[PDB]
Amino acid sequence: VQSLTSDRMIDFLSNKEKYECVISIFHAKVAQKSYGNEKRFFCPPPCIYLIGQGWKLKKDRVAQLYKTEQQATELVAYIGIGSDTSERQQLDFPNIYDYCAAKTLYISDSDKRKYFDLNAQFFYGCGMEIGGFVSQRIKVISKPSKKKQSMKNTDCKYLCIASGTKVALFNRLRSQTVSTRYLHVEGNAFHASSTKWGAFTIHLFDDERGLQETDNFAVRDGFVYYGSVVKLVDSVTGIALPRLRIRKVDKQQVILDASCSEEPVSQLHKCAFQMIDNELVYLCLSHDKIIQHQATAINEHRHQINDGAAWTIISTDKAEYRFFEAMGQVANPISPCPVVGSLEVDGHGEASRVELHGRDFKPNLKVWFGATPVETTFRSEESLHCSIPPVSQVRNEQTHWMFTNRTTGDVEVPISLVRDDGVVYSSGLTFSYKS
DNA sequence: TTACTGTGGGAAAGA
DNA sequence: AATCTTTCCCACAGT
Repeated sequence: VQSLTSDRMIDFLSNKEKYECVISIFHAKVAQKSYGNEKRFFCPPPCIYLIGQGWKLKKDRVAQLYKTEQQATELVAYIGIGSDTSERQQLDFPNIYDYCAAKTLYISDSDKRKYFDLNAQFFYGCGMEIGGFVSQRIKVISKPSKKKQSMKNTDCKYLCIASGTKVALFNRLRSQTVSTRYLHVEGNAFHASSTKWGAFTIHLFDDERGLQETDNFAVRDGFVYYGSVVKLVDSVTGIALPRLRIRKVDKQQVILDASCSEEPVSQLHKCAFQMIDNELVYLCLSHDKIIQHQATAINEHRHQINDGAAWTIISTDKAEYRFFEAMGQVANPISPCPVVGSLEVDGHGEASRVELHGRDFKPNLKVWFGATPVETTFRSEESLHCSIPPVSQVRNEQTHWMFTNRTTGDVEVPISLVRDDGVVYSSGLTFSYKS
């Protein structure tokens, strides 16, 4: 009972946007630890967006299967470090069905944890439990690195900033928490919110040397160094900033020392963004308004910038989970959402198989090819394998359209993992029969 | 006004 | 050694 039905799968694939429940968590890849009683909060604040109409259908299927205090069809969310429930802080609250940010999380030196992740649990007012979802991995740091050179081993994965990764940028007035503001596009224009922040892909531009100049030979490691032309695009909506140059700051002074360029930018470093031309102007903040700014020289290797033009930069990550209760509205939470990493196809002939590598797989999942459910063998929460269904049976007239590449004319079916009580999880992957 | 509190900078210690 | 990380200490400007 409740096992997903081919027709019901088709209703869903053809209405993915409308039906699909999407939950996304954003946070920084690193977090400074708190010593003693102090509390050094995670900035930007981890937040969650419940995207898609799918959530409203769910609200109803709730409100109605409810009337069987008043309005207990509301969301109650909780977030915490790892699995412990001591510091389970309660979460506040276009096609954004709901949002929320944890603004006062912190991690104590008493926690021997060296890496960690955040766990957000959701429920309806009536106490109905939707599920728990984890953030991506977070490394703990003692303080922003004062490295002046670049190291080899140092897991740059967490301390350096790679050329196409995303970052948050925030301003803060004279060490005052309630003054923090995060760069954020609102109304296709840049601003500085106090509760929201955007992730910006940071594009690195190689240096136009060449020719006559034959001094160095390279520095091309992909990372972002000081004195670098960088373009910041808002990962959410194409909007971008004028290819600015990143300079390291130190107490209202933008150091230009002819050596700074050997220093890779790092997690939580303070910095400023000067114009390519007028290397005397900097991206500045003013009453939650992004304006350019004039800076006095105060030296040839220095500058005098106001607090409004100094930003703390930090690398950012995202975790997305997608689900749909295709058949009824299950009694169990969705909680362990399987995540598919890659789909491997080994062994050919008639015994051709597909290996699915991911996380949180469970024995109650069958892999589907479009609307064709195959035989699924569970290896481990990180491994599943099945057989490819015969092209011929992977689609009919009712579905010819959707599973055929209008161009190449080939069969391409979306891969989903369906849980025995009818919950569908888009893999995000596509199996083309080109085989 | 007094008590308490994130934050950024510095000292001292550890590596 | 010389430099960076970790831990402590603390004053600034705010609730």
